[PDB]
Amino acid sequence: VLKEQQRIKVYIERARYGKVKTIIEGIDEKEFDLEEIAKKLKAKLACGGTAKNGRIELQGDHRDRIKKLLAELGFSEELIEVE
Ligand SMILES: O=N[O-]
Repeated sequence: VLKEQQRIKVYIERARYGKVKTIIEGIDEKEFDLEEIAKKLKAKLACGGTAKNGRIELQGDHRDRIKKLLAELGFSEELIEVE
């Protein structure tokens, strides 16, 4: 059984003009290149976004697809909490 918390958190923050953004927090920024992971997810979703301050930010609400997309990048789906 899993011996850690649901350490990759995915949640929504407000953007302007009635839009929203998806935040992915908890990917180890020391070990992995969050800029690169952001670029990959941006390309898969054709959306804007950035990596900053230890988090990835994506334009729009991508909670519907984020577990599949992070699993395409090898992340364990049990570590991912979509909030
Ligand atoms: O972020 N302004 O909704």
